[PDB]
Amino acid sequence: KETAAAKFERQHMDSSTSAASSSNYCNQMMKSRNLTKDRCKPVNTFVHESLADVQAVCSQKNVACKNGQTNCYQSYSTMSITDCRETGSSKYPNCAYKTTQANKHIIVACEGNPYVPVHFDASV
Ligand SMILES: [Pt+2]
Ligand SMILES: [Pt+2]
Repeated sequence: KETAAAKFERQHMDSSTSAASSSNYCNQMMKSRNLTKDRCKPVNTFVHESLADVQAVCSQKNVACKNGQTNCYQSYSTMSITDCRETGSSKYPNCAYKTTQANKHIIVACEGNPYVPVHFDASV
């Protein structure tokens, strides 16, 4: 069974390259991370920093999470991210995404030991 920390890395970490070039990054990435298997996951963000940099967010700016828990943290620095958002015409099993590159702060929920990200809350 996938741990919460492992799911976070599968959904949100893309440390291999510093950006999204291809307009088909999201279609490709959403597929290879298993986020088009059963349904089209509508919105998902990928972070293009090192896992060490992202795990360090858990010792940065403590903030509330969207759900009201207080184990969220905002990255002090901006980070390279890609936003994947399903198109208006996307219908499973042919999932379609627009790919948008951005440099923004991330907000993640952290938990467990080691104390690492388990949810992507938002980018700011
Ligand atoms: Pt800022
Ligand atoms: Pt959770």
